[PDB]
Amino acid sequence: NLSKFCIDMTAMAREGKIDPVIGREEEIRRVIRILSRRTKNNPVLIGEPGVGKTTIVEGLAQRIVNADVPDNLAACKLLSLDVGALVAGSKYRGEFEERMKGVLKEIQESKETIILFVDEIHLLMGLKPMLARGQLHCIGATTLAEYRKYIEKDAAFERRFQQVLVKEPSITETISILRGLKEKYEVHHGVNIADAAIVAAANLAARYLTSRRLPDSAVDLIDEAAAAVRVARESQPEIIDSLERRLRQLKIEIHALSREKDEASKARLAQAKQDAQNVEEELRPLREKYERERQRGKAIQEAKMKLEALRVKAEDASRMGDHSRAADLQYYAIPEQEAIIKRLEAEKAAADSMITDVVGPDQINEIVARWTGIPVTRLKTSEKEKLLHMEQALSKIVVGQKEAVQSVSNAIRLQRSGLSNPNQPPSFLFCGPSGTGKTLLTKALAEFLFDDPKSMIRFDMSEYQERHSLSRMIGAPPGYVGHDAGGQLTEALRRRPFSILLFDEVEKAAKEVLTVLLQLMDDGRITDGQGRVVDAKNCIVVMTSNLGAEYLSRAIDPTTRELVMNTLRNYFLPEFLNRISSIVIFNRLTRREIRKIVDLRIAEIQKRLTDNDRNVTIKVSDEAKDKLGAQGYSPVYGARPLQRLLEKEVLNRLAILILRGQIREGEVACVELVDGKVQVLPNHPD
Amino acid sequence: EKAAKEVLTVLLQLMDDGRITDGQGRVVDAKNCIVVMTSNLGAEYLSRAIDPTTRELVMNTLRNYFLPEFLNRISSIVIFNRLTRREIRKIVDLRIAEIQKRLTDNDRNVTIKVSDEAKDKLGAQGYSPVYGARPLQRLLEKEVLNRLAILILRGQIREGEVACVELVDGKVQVLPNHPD
Repeated sequence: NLSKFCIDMTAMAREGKIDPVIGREEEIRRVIRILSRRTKNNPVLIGEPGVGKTTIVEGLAQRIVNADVPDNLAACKLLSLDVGALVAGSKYRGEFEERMKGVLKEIQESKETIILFVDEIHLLMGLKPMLARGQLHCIGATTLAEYRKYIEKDAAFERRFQQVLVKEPSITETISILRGLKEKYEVHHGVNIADAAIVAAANLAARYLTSRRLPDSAVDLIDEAAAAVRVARESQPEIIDSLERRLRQLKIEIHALSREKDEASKARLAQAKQDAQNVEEELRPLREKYERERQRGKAIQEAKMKLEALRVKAEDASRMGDHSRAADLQYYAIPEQEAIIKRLEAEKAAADSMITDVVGPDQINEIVARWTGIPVTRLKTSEKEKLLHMEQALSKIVVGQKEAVQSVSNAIRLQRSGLSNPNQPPSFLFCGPSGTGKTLLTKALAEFLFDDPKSMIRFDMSEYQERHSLSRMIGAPPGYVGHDAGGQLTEALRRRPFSILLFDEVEKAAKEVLTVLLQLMDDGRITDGQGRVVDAKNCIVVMTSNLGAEYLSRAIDPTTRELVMNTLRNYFLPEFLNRISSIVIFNRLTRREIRKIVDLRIAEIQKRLTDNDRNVTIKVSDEAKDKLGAQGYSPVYGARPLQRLLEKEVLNRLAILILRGQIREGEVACVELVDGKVQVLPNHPD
Repeated sequence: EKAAKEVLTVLLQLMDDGRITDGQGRVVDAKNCIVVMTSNLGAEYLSRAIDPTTRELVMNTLRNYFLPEFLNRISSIVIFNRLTRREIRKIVDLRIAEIQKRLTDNDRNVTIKVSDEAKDKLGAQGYSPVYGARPLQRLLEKEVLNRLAILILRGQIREGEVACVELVDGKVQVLPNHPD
């Protein structure tokens, strides 16, 4: 009787050590009617990993034990065999083989009818289920991937089964199930939880965590926050502990000093006894109220515990049909237990402060923070405050094109405002000079809407001038050259549901690229060339250009802009150009913004000086700033090389003198332009 | 059929009044024993009714998996069908009569009358197109014996009574007569 490797799930249900799961109940009816079939009643669930599809199976069992059953399955037994440990732990497949045999035949020793759950049946391949369609049932579940790679291959074994699928949980499902789990985890923890805390928690858990799968991801992070709150609750206050440690030192000092003959010892000993009484009359109030609130939480825990105990005893008697004694329990303990609970909440709120049972969202926010390396200071806007400070925050990054950034902000407001076409995310055409922080501006928007660079991928339209580039970007069927790597943009979107789509220098991308990405953007979506499902209405798309610089005269006027847009609409499909939510105009960067740019750069420098103890101050003199701007000013590319220019100009001799020591820590890197070629004016000779 | 061919030949020989020398040496044949063999997975082929059709395929199967003379000297071949309603009723009725009698063995002697319609639901809950008469005894034991014990030790039902048992909301309960 080697059920040892298997657990009677039905018993566990009757044991009531399980957690009632919700959602996907129509799927429950689906698999139920499937088992009612005689054609092929042994299905497999199409299941993405990490969805706790387990939880589904157990919900099935729970409903099963409780008359929620087609009578044919009256006393069938869902059990649980750890197939993995069973198969892989066998150092020799023969014992594995005889294990398989014995369990198979003993299953046929169905003194009562049972139906075991099994997973990863492909791992049973690597054909011994010779009679699975007879004298046997199969509770299958996995992704469609395994079903294809192993099951779709075979004919008999596969055809013995049926396909059923469960999807990624929507927010609402998580909401409900977490509302459920609230009480359970509380009773296990004796702490408090805020609904909206859970809501925002699971929200951010979806925003991030894509590595792991909802819902159980949110569940576990909630549990971790809870235990953190529990660890703080379990600990006595640090001020008390420190005081008691001081008190132990004082007791030792008293025992040491009392045996001494000197009025110094005697005076300090009286002092020590006195302050012992002090710290005692101090902590013992707080210490005892700590004990008291602990007893309160203990009463809470054991009260909820006996509540669940008597309630499941009454439920057991209900399953026995003891409506008399079941109702006796229901109307002799249940609401009275609830009254106990109300009194407990009353006394605990009346105690209201060092320790709080509640879980401020901030805590789990810190958890996910060190899970992501970003402060929740960033994770609090819901894009709203991200907008209401967008202009200014972005200005603090780059400046000079207040008009352009202004329009960008307006249209992005519209996108967030949910009133512009959410299918087609607003798209934009950078058009002006080059080396203007152009790509820097792109990355700036990227982060400012995500606070992470991974949400932006480089895709220049220069490589994408042709339909071969079309086939490589949009992917291709198995029979074209733009398929083996998938498609660049295809996979790029396959990973992210939230990102910006860079289209650099689109005056290289031919009209056909315009039209195909029009197919895409018009609903922010097309069907990939590889043959999958892909939609990114949450993502962002932006184009760039610089042919308008040629218009620009060294000091934006609509006059020039007019002819620019003319040249665009006659170079690029005006209807496609109508998909651009805003033409991002630019002008000649005058010397003031460039001065401030170089100032920001020397700021990056001084702060990297701060990045170590080795930290002196730059003093870029006005004339130095201006001359270096004039020099590194690249009318071809604004001042894009000016940065290398400046760093190679100063930083070299700077570090030279530094590691030589001609200027030591904290002093001035007085950037004083000598003869137009500034020298790093040293301070310590040889 | 699970076994290998050599023992099949052995049993052929034995069936043909044959015997084989043993460790003690004396050959032994079933001079007055009663022999029988079993196959399977025919019923899955056997659709609802008995047809002629399926039996040809299954007898040819028996042939092409074994030896013709080995199928010879076999008296006959009888196959069954998945149990119907009438017969389910009868077999479970006699089963529960046996229940009543074996608990009457225990000095506690209560009479047992149950709802024949609840009995119908019972059998439908019990009969399987796979395991038929095997699980229903277990199911009836589960439903019955503990109800009996609870009622008798409860006084809710004592001797000289009728163990009335009725279906209520997809559930059939042994309704007592002396609640606490």
